[PDB]
Amino acid sequence: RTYTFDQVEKAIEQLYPDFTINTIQISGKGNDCIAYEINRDFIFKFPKHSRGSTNLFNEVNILKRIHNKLPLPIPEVVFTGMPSETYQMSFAGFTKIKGVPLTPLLLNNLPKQSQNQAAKDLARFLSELHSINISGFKSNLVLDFREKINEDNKKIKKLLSRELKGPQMKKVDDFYRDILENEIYFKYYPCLIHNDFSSDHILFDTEKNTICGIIDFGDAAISDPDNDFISLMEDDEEYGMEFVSKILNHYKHKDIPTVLEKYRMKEKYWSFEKIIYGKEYGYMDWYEEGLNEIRS
Ligand SMILES: CN[C@@H]1[C@@H](O)[C@@H](O[C@@H]2[C@@H](O)[C@H](O[C@H]3O[C@H]([C@@H](C)O)[C@@H](O)[C@H](O)[C@H]3N)[C@@H](N)C[C@H]2N)OC[C@]1(C)O
Repeated sequence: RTYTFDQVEKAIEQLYPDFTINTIQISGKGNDCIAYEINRDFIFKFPKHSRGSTNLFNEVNILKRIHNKLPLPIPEVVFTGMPSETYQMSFAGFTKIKGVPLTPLLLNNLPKQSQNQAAKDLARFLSELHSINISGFKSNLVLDFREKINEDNKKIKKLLSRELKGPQMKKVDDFYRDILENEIYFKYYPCLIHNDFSSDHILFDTEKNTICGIIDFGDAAISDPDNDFISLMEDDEEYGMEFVSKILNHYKHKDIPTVLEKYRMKEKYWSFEKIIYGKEYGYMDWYEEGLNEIRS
């Protein structure tokens, strides 16, 4: 699915006739949504497909709830679409947040003082977010990790039966068995997490040299809080392990060794996710890649 500018303008003007669009342009494009910037004050997201539509819904449902409870700015919901055909939510419109993504490059050009400060600021955020009371959220927001794995294991065998020989397939089973036999990946206290906590979603003020917002809650869910630290650890694309080590100290984490153990798993696991996401997105280059990494 893709949208023209006209199409988009119709969608909004329709449910919101007493709201005129002056400037519209594309702020960016994701795997689930295209993001349009309207009047320079708003980000409107349009889903590119049914699953994206569902994430959008959650992002909306979630931001409403945690609106005005966190240390840093997050987006505010202002405009909502309608369910329709296969899409649960047509589109949505959030307030724009001034800022630049705090890319790892940027991060290391800041003086050590502003670096140590951002560490402390993120820790505070993650800390608050993970404290929010989960008793009100409906069950479907609880991501059960053990189910996800089992579900994945099955999708894989379908998709790989006609790609792999007995002795190759037995290595995947071995791998999944080892994950599922390990209690550490599952025995956590669930809480609300961002679940895509990367640099691309951390906004930064070039004047003040301080973090000035957080932004994509499309994947947010009730899950293992360690996931919000792991997403920052990959060395090439995200911040260091060394930087994330500081966040953890201000967050006063009790089991850092466990978190690293989870990272190593997720990193290996990502191979399999490329295959799954690759087939349904479908990026065939994701699918070819994962198939080669697996063979190890
Ligand atoms: C719902 N969509 C999400 C989507 O947001 C995205 O998340 C990325 C994630 O892929 C990246 O992380 C992943 O992808 C990168 C790859 C793109 O270079 C790999 O280097 C890395 O090992 C892997 N963990 C991470 N660096 C940023 C997140 N925002 O990819 C995963 C996803 C589940 O499809």
